[PDB]
Amino acid sequence: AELAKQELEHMRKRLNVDMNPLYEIILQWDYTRNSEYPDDEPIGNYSDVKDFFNSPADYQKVMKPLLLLESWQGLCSSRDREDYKPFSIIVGNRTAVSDFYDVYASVAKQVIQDCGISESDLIVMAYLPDFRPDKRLSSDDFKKAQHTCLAKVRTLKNTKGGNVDVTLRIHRNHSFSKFLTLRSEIYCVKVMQMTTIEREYSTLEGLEYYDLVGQILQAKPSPPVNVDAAEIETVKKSYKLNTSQAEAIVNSVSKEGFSLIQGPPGTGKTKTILGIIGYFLSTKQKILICAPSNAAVDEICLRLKSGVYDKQGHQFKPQLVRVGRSDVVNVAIKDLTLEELVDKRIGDEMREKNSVNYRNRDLDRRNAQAHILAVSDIICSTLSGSAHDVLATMGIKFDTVIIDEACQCTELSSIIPLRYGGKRCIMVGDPNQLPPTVLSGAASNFKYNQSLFVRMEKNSSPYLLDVQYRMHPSISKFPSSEFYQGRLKDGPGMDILNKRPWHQLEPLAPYKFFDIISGRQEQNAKTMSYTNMEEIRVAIELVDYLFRKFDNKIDFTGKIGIISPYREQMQKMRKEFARYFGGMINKSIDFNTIDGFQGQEKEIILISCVRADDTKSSVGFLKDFRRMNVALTRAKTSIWVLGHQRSLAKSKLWRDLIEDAKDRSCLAYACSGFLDPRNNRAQSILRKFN
RNA sequence: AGUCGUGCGUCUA
Repeated sequence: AELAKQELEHMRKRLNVDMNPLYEIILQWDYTRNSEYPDDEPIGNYSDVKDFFNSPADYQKVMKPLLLLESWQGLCSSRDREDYKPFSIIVGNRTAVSDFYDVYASVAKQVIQDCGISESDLIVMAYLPDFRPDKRLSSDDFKKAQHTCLAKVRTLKNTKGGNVDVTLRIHRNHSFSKFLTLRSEIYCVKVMQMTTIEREYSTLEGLEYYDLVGQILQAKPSPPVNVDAAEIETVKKSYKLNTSQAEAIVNSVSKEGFSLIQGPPGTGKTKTILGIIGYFLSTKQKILICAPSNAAVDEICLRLKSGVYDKQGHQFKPQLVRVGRSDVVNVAIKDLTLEELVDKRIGDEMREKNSVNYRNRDLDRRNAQAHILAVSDIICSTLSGSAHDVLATMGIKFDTVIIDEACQCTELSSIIPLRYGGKRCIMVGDPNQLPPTVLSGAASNFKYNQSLFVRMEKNSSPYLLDVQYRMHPSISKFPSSEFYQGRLKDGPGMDILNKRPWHQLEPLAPYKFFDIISGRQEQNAKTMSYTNMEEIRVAIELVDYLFRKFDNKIDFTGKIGIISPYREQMQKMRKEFARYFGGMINKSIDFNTIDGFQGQEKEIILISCVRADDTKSSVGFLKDFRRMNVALTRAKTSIWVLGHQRSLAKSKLWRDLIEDAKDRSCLAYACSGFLDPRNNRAQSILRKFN
């Protein structure tokens, strides 16, 4: 019918968005340029993310500059932080494609294999006649190179002699093409991969044809639909969920469109997702789960492998498909990956026969993967991975799209999976958690860091999960009072936690705040990261005391986690712990940054604050409330907060936290050798500070 | 203001 034809055309347009404008915009940039913005255009062009968008054209106009700025910042970060291995190529004939030049170059297979150049990688090319052959070429030369040109890899054709033909796409108007003479050596170095940027741009362009385009532009969730309480109670009993969680799931499923579920950490977010999936399956309807990071996808796959109960209580295990590489995905998820499933399902005359056999094998693999995708019910992947070419070729509509950590991903990433005719979308995320990853502070200033879920929450209040179990009630007290503004209720196990010990002792309590009377932090110019020795010494002393108290009674294998805002501080702590304790720190203690440590929960969490000097009133990342909430919510039983008293007291949120700790008598002055009575200096300092 | 998630492909003479 006409409607079917229109839907097919819209799907084809969404899945076949041309990338030429993106290439034209990107290639005009100068690699050697060192500025906060790709060009020198007036700042007025950039605009903050509007809450309401009049039409798709305005939304695209607002978003495109932000995407370009983010891409430029990522390019600069790759140029500076990372130094890819340079290589050299020989220029060939040039083809004048529409507003582009495609250059064919011959390169060695070993060189590209070592560098790691794929068909969707961006490179920067330069001509260095004075470059000595023996000189160690590096990204510094490219940055300081007089002439540079951005190029995009198009095709990689292998040919006898180990010769790879590479088609590089460059901007036609770029002057560097005058140096692209036949049989000319050009030094090229990789910059970054454009696959994610290309997918985001395609989604931005195709948002017009999206079914939920109106809802996204308005950002208004569909009105709640009343449901019978008896059905909610029956679902809760069948799935063994909580009353609030069951009500939220029922309300989200009943209404068609975007659904907002605010799950604070420890509120069974994975359990809530499992319940939603089971309820939807009980009521083929493919469901696409997308998560910002591969770790979340792996966790969801592991949880699903155990099976999901239905309303009747009969556990079942729908075929789950993981769209991801084996190396990036967890080892346990290797079996669930598409490649392994296809392999399991499958189980010059000679030259021609070998070629025919290879083609037949490729066709069989394509057929097997297509069949698996068609029969699969649950497809778990990442936001960027949801737009994989295989899925686009399949063109199978996904009625239900679940988004995890909606507050940890950008709007474009969240909308990417919706391209496959997504009529029902369920986004779950906690705004108090870490904001979506952003490389540019300027982009954040334009509200680019703000995600779609944030606007949806502003328009309408999501269904906050009040009940939490893993988090200790004392730990969740202050976040509930301030971060969540209440609406949090402790679970039945308020004080019946299995890890009872190391709590009765006065020195060790569920929540503590051991400030440092004196502490000096040194900043490294190369990394611009502060490092303090007092925090490291205090943490080492506390860990040693804890181990001595329970060296043999209880094993701390994967139960102690030290987190600091700064990467350099965490690395220094890991090095010191390895030097002092030895190899036992590999498993007993886990060292990682607060942002990196997100998603991991441990019995004991040591939150070490590096900001100690009071000379500068600036607070830094500690000022943000979301980071503090993430740091505090990752603990279960014991929290050890380390940081200078005055520096933290400068901030309003930290001042309130210190006041609450004083009210709860959780403040205890600490310094070097706090638990070392032999060192009389520490005791004297503590007495004087009193 | 000092840190970070995301992507790629495995047989070719």
